[PDB]
Amino acid sequence: VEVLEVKTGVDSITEVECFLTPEMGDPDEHFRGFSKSISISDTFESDSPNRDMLPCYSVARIPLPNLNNILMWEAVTLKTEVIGVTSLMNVHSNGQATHDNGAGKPVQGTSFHFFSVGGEALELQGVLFNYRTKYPDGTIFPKNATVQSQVMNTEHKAYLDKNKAYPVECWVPDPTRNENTRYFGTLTGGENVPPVLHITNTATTVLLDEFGVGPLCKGDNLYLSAVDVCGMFTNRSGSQQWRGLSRYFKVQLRKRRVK
Amino acid sequence: VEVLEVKTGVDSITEVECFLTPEMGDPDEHFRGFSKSISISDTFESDSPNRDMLPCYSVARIPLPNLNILMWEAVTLKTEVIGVTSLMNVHSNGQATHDNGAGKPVQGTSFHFFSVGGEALELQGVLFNYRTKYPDGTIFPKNATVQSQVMNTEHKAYLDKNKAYPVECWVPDPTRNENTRYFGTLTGGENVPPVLHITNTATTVLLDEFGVGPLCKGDNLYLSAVDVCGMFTNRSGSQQWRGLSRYFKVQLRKRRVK
Amino acid sequence: EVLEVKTGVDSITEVECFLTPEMGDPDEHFRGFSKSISISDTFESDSPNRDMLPCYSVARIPLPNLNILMWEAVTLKTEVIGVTSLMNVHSNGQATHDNGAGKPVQGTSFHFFSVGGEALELQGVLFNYRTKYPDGTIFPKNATVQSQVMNTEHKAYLDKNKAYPVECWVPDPTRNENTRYFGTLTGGENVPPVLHITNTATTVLLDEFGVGPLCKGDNLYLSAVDVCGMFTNRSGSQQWRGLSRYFKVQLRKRRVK
Amino acid sequence: VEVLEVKTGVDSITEVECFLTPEMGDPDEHFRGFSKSISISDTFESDSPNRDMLPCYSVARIPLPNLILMWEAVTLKTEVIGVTSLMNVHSNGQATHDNGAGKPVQGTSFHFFSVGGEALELQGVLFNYRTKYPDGTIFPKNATVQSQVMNTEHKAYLDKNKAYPVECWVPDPTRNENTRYFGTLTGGENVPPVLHITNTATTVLLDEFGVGPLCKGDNLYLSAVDVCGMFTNRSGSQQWRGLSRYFKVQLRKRRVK
Amino acid sequence: VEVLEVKTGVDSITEVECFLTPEMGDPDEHFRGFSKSISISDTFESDSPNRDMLPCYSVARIPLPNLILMWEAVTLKTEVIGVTSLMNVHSNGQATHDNGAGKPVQGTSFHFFSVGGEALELQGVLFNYRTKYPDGTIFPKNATVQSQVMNTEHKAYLDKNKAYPVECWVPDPTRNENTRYFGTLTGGENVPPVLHITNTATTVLLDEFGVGPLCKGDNLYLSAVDVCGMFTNRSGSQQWRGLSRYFKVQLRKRRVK
Repeated sequence: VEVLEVKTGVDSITEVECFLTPEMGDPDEHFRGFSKSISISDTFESDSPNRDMLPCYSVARIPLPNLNNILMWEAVTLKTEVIGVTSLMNVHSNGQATHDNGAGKPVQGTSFHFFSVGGEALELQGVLFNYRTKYPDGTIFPKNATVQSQVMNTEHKAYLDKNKAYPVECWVPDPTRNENTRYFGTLTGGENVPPVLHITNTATTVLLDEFGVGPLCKGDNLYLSAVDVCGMFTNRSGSQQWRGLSRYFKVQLRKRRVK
Repeated sequence: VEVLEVKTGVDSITEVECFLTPEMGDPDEHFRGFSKSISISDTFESDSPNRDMLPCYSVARIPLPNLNILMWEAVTLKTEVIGVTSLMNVHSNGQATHDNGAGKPVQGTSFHFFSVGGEALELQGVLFNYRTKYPDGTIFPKNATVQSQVMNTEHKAYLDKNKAYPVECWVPDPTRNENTRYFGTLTGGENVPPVLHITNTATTVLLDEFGVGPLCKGDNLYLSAVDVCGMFTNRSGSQQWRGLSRYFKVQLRKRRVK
Repeated sequence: EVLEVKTGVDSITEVECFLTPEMGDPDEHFRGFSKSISISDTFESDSPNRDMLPCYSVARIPLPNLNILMWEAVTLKTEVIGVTSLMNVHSNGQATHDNGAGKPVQGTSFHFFSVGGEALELQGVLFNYRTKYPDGTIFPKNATVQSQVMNTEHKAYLDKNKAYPVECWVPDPTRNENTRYFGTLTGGENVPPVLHITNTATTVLLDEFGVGPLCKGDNLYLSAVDVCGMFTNRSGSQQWRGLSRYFKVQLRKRRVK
Repeated sequence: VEVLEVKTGVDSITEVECFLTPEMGDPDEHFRGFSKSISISDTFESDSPNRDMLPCYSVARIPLPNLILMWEAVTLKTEVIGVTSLMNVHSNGQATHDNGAGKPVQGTSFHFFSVGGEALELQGVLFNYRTKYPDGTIFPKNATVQSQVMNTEHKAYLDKNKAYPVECWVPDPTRNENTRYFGTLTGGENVPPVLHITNTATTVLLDEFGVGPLCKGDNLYLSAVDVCGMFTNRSGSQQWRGLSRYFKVQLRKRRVK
Repeated sequence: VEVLEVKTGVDSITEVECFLTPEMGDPDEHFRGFSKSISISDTFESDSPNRDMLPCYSVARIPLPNLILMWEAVTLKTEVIGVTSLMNVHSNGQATHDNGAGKPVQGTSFHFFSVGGEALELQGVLFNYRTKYPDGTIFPKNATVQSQVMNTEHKAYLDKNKAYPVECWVPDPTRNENTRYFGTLTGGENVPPVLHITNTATTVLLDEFGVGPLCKGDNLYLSAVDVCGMFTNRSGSQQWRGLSRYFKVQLRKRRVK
């Protein structure tokens, strides 16, 4: 694809606005946004997490107005934020008291906040904490794992092309690919790390590369992907569940001619 | 409305200055700025917080000079938390940090938030637990379902009343608020330290990317805030939210519109 | 009405000084420290002694007499003096663990400074409106429950040393048009002091119109608080510890009408 | 060398893209990316770490297209690969508390990378000069008590994998004119990993004269360490855990005399 | 001095490169880089630290090429040497918990460096004015309770090694016109070392008038402190641990009258 001029005129711009809901495991009918309580295997080789205990990447494929000269929608800017940050102030709902007579412990600990915008599915590379982990039916996970999968095994390539499927802990954006995607993520690990969640409607991320070209939407589809694992909630027994929140996306696109 | 030129001349600018007081729950006649002590439900299903245990959003609607088309446009903001040093009172019925030590200071989960707009802040509801029974006297997401724990688009509201909209149920709606600028930070965790900066030298510009600030419908400016600074721990170990007031200074100019 | 700056040889001057901390100074050996902190039994009975309450520091500095011209404060260099003294972990401290070094100064801090052409203006806010503030301090009078959040009756000028308790008063953001102030409260029992020193950092005091504080009566007002945290002695008792603050201010002559 | 002009044209640029795997010790066939559990010596004189307990620097020598012209390294994109793997808190980890999840990888980390036109030059510094380093490693020789602060005899080249222990060696600041290096040690038992990923960030490798590393013999040297912290198993024993690092380097042809 | 033009020509610039070793106390022949174990007095009045328990400021006077012209210091590159040595958590440390690795160096740190055309000027500030400083050290004399906040009698030059204890001296902000200094005290028993290394970072030493330190008698003065934290041994006892600092300074010839 040789990239040519941007179209102008009223017809030449469009906006996508939506929310991606978290997929933390959803153990039952009352626990949307939460994982199952975390259990710990007694050996590496017996690590067999249930599906409902594994957060997954979220993805939405958004159809854009049909275009076909070959024109493609080009993603130019992003506004994004985590929705519902203040819900983490509920420290009165079956939580483990911080001390005698104290309030409930807030959600805290290991977090992963991630978003991407691309003109095609996010491309993934698998990396495993423990190559002998047995991933459950209904998830899509690195196959033919070997001990090298604990550091780098280039066989583990995938596309984030399905919801509730790709577990967060197995997969990262592939930096050898993703030419047509812009991705951003932070892992903050550690049992006691505080969530620090900023909101504002005044911040924009520009999606143009160094040559002034943003993601180009193949087949007139925009791909949005997210993970917002905020930490763990600790119930009165001490059991811990991951808690996630939804992410808002607003993307501005323009028409671009290509050869 | 088409946005045309800014009016100039001495008559063409005005300033609003005020303080919004915090609404932390105010459990009795002596506890302004504090919530009731926090209690924990025995199960998720039985979460039923009392009103006086729930911090709410603060809002003030400020009448501007009558323009009876011109609209007042909010251009700049200075803001800070007022009374930050009060949190140095570590001698007032606090739980000692250790034997013979001073009282524990206010610390833990905080939410610091402010907005300036030409109409009421628009809110979206998100619930930690959709089975929480919110108390009479509050305005809370209705017809809550399990989807309310992540996103239920039925939960829309306007921040149009004080002591009413609990902080934990509501956030600014990012799908709306075109005529408001909002900023907030949640810092979660029971041992988080307050970090509170004050200065009269810092200004926030409210203009969007097109150079246009919030336009004040009906000559009213809307200021909203939350400043939950953390929790105070009493000698018994019981904990209450503590909030502080927020100062706002907004400069406005007259803008012609069609 | 602010007009042009005067230029020429004698059109500039500088002020340099240090402000010592006023942490309560419980006896002849404890300058820079408060008394050990005691905790009241109830809210209603909170009654801190004077020597347990850090206060704001202030110095009024006379400038070369211009007797209209006024001295205009343009730049500030400032820093906390004696930061390395906090490495004394061997002087009657509480050991951090068995056989360990003494606990360093840490926990709640307030670092504040201002430069103005008149006294810093203060607004009172009380943690607990029923606190009985001690004789010898200047504190919010006629306190009500509203004083816990905002009572606009509580206005004062920082016009006296060893007098205005830090915990009762803050700069009044509705006033202070002729002062530039800066402060950070870092709360929490275990926060680490982070104290930077350098002679290479300058703060410009000019407002958005290019005008700095104008010194009424040819006096410059400098104010400070540097409560660095608490020192924990062997017994567990805790005292606030403060340090002095250096100020260097450059001023120029400005004509006004 | 006198550095002259950059060549232009489609033929004048090339790219290198690769990953460097971590070398943490790899104690057996199941533990690639981990060290052996850490044991503590009973005295300074008995410090005798086994080879599989010692993380080492990673290095790749990347041959470039044969070319006086030299390849000049201009830009770098880099990131840690597999950051989300640290969310496995269900695999034989010590619980945070009764009934809790497993502890994540945390504690002391070192994240380091360099790009150069020749091997990274190293200076040896020892925590304890009486440490006996194991066979199969390359370590400072003829160590003396001065090796604990600076012994200029301890000079080496990062010229072999799985060989140079992280704890014994640092980039030599007195050399390395033809390399750009970047590192952060974050020490402490409980420090959290903070790992950022993005494909939108570039580091420029040019010095203040506009010249990047020049690749002698048409070789590019990439080096890394990414000790992320320690994993604690159910027994309490701790192992270093490392992750791979991605490098993408753009190079241009430069004439030199 | 009136400062006139900079000389040009290849002969007009010179470079100084060196390292300053830390002086942490060096309690015996195996503990270079460490202090003596830290002990704690029973009272403020009985604080009497051993010489070998007191870290001191490091200084080097560097003769420059003989030169009215003066060498002007223009830029500095600096970094702490040996940061990875703190990854030795296997040498007689105290285990973080049962079966765990040794605690890393952590706790109170002071990182400081200065470049000047004359000795660094010091001001004394004492945590406890009754501290008895040991023979062999140069300390604030005639101390009074005011010495705990500011006593202007305590002036000195950093003109000798292994002499000026860190805890009782700071740079004098009222002087040091011909020096640039930078430092950070990070206090608290659990603070994590955060130590960055790179050969790509330069500090410019020029003041607001474009004038760097001017080297009187063709001598450049470099000063440093890098107390990284404390090492905790098996018994729980703690020693300060320091590291060396690299300096590279570029200078140019400046004419003066």
